[PDB]
Amino acid sequence: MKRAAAKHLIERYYHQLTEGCGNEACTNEFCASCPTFLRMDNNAAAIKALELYKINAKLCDPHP
Ligand SMILES: [Zn+2]
Repeated sequence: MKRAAAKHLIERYYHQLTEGCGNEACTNEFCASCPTFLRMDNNAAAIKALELYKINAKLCDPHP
């Protein structure tokens, strides 16, 4: 029943709030490493990970 693909998708949103997406040039309010980000808790980052997940908002995919 554990959806690994879904859990990691949520973890990419969670990573997006906690650590960001690495790039300096990101203008996403729902994302760290962006000027528009306010420092939230990891509990709040996981809550907002689920919010952005279910609505399928602007996710920053890791593309080297
Ligand atoms: Zn970003």
